[PDB]
Amino acid sequence: TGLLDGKRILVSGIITDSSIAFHIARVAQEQGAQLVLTGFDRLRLIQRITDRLPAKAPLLELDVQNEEHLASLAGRVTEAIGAGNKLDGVVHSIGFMPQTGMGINPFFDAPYADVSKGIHISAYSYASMAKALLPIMNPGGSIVGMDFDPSRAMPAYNWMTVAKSALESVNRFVAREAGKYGVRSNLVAAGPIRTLAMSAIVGGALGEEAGAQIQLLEEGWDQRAPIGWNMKDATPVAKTVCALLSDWLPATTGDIIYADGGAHTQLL
Amino acid sequence: TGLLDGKRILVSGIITDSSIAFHIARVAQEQGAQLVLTGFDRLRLIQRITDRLPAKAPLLELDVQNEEHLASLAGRVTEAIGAGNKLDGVVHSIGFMPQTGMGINPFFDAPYADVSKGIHISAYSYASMAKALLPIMNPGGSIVGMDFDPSRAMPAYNWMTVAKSALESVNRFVAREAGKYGVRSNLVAAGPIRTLAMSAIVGGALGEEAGAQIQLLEEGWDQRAPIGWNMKDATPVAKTVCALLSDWLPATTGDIIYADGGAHTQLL
Amino acid sequence: TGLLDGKRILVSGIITDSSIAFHIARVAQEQGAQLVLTGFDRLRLIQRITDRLPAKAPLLELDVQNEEHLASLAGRVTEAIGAGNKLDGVVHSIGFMPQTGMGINPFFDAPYADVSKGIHISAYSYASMAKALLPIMNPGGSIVGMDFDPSRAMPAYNWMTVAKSALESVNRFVAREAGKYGVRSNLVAAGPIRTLAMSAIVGGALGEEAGAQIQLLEEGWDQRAPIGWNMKDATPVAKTVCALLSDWLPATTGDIIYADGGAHTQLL
Amino acid sequence: TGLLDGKRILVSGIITDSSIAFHIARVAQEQGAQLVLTGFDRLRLIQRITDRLPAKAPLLELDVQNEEHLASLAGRVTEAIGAGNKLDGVVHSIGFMPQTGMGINPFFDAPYADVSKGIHISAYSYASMAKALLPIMNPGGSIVGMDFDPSRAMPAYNWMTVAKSALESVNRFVAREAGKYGVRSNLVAAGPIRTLAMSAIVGGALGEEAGAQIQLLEEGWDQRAPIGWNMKDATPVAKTVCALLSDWLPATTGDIIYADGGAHTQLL
Ligand SMILES: NC(=O)c1ccc[n+]([C@@H]2O[C@H](COP(=O)([O-])OP(=O)(O)OC[C@H]3O[C@@H](n4cnc5c(N)ncnc54)[C@H](O)[C@@H]3O)[C@@H](O)[C@H]2O)c1
Ligand SMILES: NC(=O)c1ccc[n+]([C@@H]2O[C@H](COP(=O)([O-])OP(=O)(O)OC[C@H]3O[C@@H](n4cnc5c(N)ncnc54)[C@H](O)[C@@H]3O)[C@@H](O)[C@H]2O)c1
Ligand SMILES: NC(=O)c1ccc[n+]([C@@H]2O[C@H](COP(=O)([O-])OP(=O)(O)OC[C@H]3O[C@@H](n4cnc5c(N)ncnc54)[C@H](O)[C@@H]3O)[C@@H](O)[C@H]2O)c1
Ligand SMILES: NC(=O)c1ccc[n+]([C@@H]2O[C@H](COP(=O)([O-])OP(=O)(O)OC[C@H]3O[C@@H](n4cnc5c(N)ncnc54)[C@H](O)[C@@H]3O)[C@@H](O)[C@H]2O)c1
Ligand SMILES: Cc1ccn([C@@H](C)c2nnc(Nc3ccn(Cc4c(F)cccc4Cl)n3)s2)n1
Ligand SMILES: Cc1ccn([C@@H](C)c2nnc(Nc3ccn(Cc4c(F)cccc4Cl)n3)s2)n1
Ligand SMILES: Cc1ccn([C@@H](C)c2nnc(Nc3ccn(Cc4c(F)cccc4Cl)n3)s2)n1
Ligand SMILES: Cc1ccn([C@@H](C)c2nnc(Nc3ccn(Cc4c(F)cccc4Cl)n3)s2)n1
Repeated sequence: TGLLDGKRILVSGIITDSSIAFHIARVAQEQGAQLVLTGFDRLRLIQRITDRLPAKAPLLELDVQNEEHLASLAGRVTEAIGAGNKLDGVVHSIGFMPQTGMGINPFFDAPYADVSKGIHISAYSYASMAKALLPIMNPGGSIVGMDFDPSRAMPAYNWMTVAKSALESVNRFVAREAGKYGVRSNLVAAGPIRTLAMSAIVGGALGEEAGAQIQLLEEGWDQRAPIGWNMKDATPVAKTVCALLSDWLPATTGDIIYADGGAHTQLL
Repeated sequence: TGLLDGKRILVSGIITDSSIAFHIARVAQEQGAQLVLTGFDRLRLIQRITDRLPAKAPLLELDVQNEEHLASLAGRVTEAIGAGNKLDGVVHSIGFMPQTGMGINPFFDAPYADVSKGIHISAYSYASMAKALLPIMNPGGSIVGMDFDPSRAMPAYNWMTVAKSALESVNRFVAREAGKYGVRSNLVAAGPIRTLAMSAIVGGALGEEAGAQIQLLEEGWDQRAPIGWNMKDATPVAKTVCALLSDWLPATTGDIIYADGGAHTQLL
Repeated sequence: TGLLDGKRILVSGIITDSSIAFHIARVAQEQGAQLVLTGFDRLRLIQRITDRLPAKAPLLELDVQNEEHLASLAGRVTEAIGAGNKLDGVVHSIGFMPQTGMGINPFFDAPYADVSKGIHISAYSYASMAKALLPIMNPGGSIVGMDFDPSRAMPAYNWMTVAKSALESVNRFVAREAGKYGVRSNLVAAGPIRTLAMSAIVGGALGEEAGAQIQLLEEGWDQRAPIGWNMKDATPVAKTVCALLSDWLPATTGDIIYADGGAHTQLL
Repeated sequence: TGLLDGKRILVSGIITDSSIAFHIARVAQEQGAQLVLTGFDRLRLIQRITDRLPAKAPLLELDVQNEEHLASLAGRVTEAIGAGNKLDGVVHSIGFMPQTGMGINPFFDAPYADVSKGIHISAYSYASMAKALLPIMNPGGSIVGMDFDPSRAMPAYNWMTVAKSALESVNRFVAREAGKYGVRSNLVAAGPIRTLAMSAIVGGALGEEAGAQIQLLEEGWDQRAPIGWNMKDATPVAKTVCALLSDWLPATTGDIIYADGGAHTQLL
């Protein structure tokens, strides 16, 4: 068996072994999937990381902001998996926001050029990935994106939060197009995970106050979550992502699935 | 393997072979679960129905409004699966609303004695079942209830919609308690299903106007659903319930999963 | 002038001079309305209290759970305001929940008889009041109920939280009926107010610990609220209720207006 | 008295006498406000229109995408109202989206430069206007933006819908900053209004299919609205906007008020 047995799935956004995408790709492999990986800048460095995965997988360059990479991508992808074969799953684990639009810089001081870049990479990218890949997706297929609940404003995240609100709106439209191909589109809203950017600020990068704000945020999460929340374990969210890649949520699309320990359902 | 291989799961609310509980129980067994069933009032009939299931399973009587059935329940359940064994999953598929509070009788004309019965059975029962069964559930366990999205008012459902609002709220509180035992609690919001009662009313059992109302509702669902909606196929919801009973949504609780074809995400 | 100049408005749920309803009635009178008050059980005491209001007003008995009181109510109101006169506004500020379903008693230990009583008074009452009063309301009118945001579970409120979810759902159905008369129906979701029950529990009543859970809830409100929150000042909510009774939210119905200082929009 | 008596309020986004901003400004003046208007391109043309307003009001140029205009804005505003005077209200009624991101062009075919332009004007501008204006606003003041409900995907609106999700997110962050000055920030989510562009598309300017999409949308709104919805009457949304500019929603911020006839609360 295996939840994802003989499914060909693309996974983007692995940069380190702490990346959420990394564990997705691992659990997918643990579970009988056959992957195709995308990388962004330091591929040789990335390639170095993905070797640590339980199975080998093709690594492709994908700068989401490059139109040519996008146009060429399905071709480049089909070559890697064999003609007369298509993808069954796609995972979008891509995000970025300049420190001017996130962290300690005041909310009003973020220049739209920085914000437009963050939105380009964090929201629009979900459609442009979906536009590129849907022609080579099999009916019954699934696209999963990574969300962080933006329904209420929170202190540090600022413009990333605004970007996530847009991504949520975008997923809904993508589900409309994806429907034509019999493909589902959903976001997983994860609670906070100790990935390097998160790890950097809890470590004290950018000051002690910002790290205590974040720890206050992390503390509140595990508190509110009736089954707790472990910033250090990215596996429960990866299992959730795989569930949406599987055939076990066949009637769910344009939706958001909350992998946060139930934090978002409790006030305190 | 089976998604629920060697999982011990209780399933309530089977009254006919069209009942959602029936397809839940069926898909569960297909996927390696070992079930215990509860039924209300017409036991002889229910047992007769459960024989059509892929495996034999114990049938226990449970009128949720009967306190004795509730107190005895954990005892009676343990007897059925062997001492030193506990439940891994529990499914609440129970709903009821008097015609005075649902269908064609005007909203203002439902007597609270009737409404109180509908809420007792459709919302409160969810807590009283979890109170009875949590002491005999294993950590890692899951409780799933059945929801019908009450976030907006709809024409016929009336007080059942109100009952569902209450159930959603109850699910959130149950999750707090279930968390102590390492148990998740969630609802599946299904789109409309052609169960006997639905087939009855679309057929004209409640008048010409009410049967046209349902078809109008169903057509709209399937239109809005980017992946369509088939009132006659209860399987995608039973798979969804099974996904939550599995170990693949480990970080989700107090929450609602929409198995509605994505209807709720589209305006039109 | 006056925002509510020469509008005839009924106001319920006055029991002390700390009652939100009391400030509603006060600000209403300040704003040129002519009121009719309903009171429950301690009529003589209420009358003693309503004398402290800036204007005289008829006081009518209304135990929402008494069918006789409801049927007689429309008659009794017109009698009090003169035949050929109709109500322009109605205010529902009524709630009740037994301590078995609220406070320190565990969630699972509330007997449905107690919960059913709480729902009867806090949710259903909203409907049975609209049913009584709509026939004698003028087009352009407003029915306002009092809400406490139940979208997430919180520690002490328990079954009152569940009751508020139900009331919300009820408001949506009531708007459908009220629409036929050209009448709006809405809830104000207020933040916590140091009303007598709140005053009792912050006082070491029910333990130091339950009061500390509550103070954490109260503190957090003022923290999260971008304009802060003053538990001792009920005036901002009475103003909000008056805004909905006015002709200045004419296209808003079946909705919830949050007078919480914006707390519900911020995570922390 | 007038709801907005002797309040100094800035109003942007007037381009025609059908513009929502126009009725806002009209009802604001009717209600005792002293306005300051902003215009964007066709200033000479706008002045001709604003002459049709019940009172004269200074017209200032403001291209939201021009930083210089933003920086100069507070100065230019203070000149118009007298030094030592500040604003009590600000209205953001600004939106724009290229036909590539809205209407008949497929969702996947919108170029990010066009999308980025739309979000710039429709979402970011709400922040950049507030940054410019908060220093010269009196405590107790109010900022209102115009929303169109993006919580569910709809056929034509596409990237404008995405922009509004972002704008909602932004409103929440702006209220945190606005709070320091004792100022509220809120959006009014309006149902569809027959402004020239809407009338245009209904006429067939974007094809037969798109004009039928809109009427189908408008028809559904008035059905669902328990109090109906008149696409041709913008006064109820302008009345709503004025209510938020008043001192009658003092405990509401970072929030959204729905002036939609209650459509969003009904399923059908
Ligand atoms: N980190 C968290 O606490 C957490 C929580 C909620 C949601 N998320 C979301 O999950 C995703 C992954 O999170 P993470 O913490 O693992 O982040 P990460 O830092 O590990 O990965 C972010 C990824 O974005 C990719 N990326 C940036 N620009 C790109 C571009 N131009 N083209 C292609 N790829 C590009 C990088 O390759 C990187 O792998 C993000 O989108 C994030 O918004 C993360
Ligand atoms: N079909 C739909 O449109 C739909 C959609 C969403 C959710 N649901 C929900 O699914 C669940 C079952 O729906 P269904 O379509 O299978 O209906 P069904 O009639 O087949 O099952 C309803 C069950 O409730 C049980 N019940 C009634 N009173 C009881 C009592 N006092 N004690 C124990 N059980 C009692 C009945 O025995 C019956 O098995 C309900 O919770 C319903 O609210 C149905
Ligand atoms: N006080 C708060 O912190 C708060 C916050 C949010 C919402 N609310 C809601 O506002 C309303 C009033 O709040 P409050 O704090 O002023 O409470 P309160 O105790 O001062 O008033 C509640 C009222 O309900 C009335 N009541 C109880 N049972 C009744 C029945 N059988 N028939 C008629 N009236 C009955 C009482 O006479 C009393 O006037 C309640 O519905 C409550 O749920 C209160
Ligand atoms: N009309 C509707 O059906 C509808 C519904 C809900 C909300 N809204 C919102 O109401 C607001 C105005 O709507 P409308 O229907 O009056 O539109 P409109 O075309 O009449 O006004 C839009 C205004 O935005 C201004 N504008 C555009 N780009 C600008 C820029 N770069 N800098 C400065 N100003 C700029 C224009 O000058 C124009 O006056 C928009 O924000 C829209 O999102 C419209
Ligand atoms: C949400 C979500 C959670 C983690 N991420 C990844 C994919 C990112 N994308 N852009 C990023 N840039 C920035 C800018 C500033 N910081 C560090 C930072 C912060 F200031 C505030 C909160 C959290 C974090 Cl970590 N990071 S970090 N995204
Ligand atoms: C939700 C959900 C959807 C179907 N159900 C099952 C469990 C029910 N339980 N009580 C019910 N009472 C009533 C009262 C009247 N009717 C028939 C009826 C109706 F008038 C309107 C819509 C559907 C149905 Cl069938 N049914 S229907 N629950
Ligand atoms: C919401 C809302 C906010 C205040 N109320 C009024 C109308 C009420 N009606 N019945 C009530 N019962 C009970 C039962 C126990 N307590 C006191 C109590 C508590 F233990 C925990 C939290 C708050 C409060 Cl006060 N109160 S409190 N309702
Ligand atoms: C929401 C909301 C409602 C009307 N608007 C104004 C302020 C706008 N700003 N940019 C706009 N671009 C576009 C792009 C295409 N169309 C015409 C058009 C359409 F294809 C679909 C629906 C309505 C309209 Cl009119 N208009 S329309 N915004």
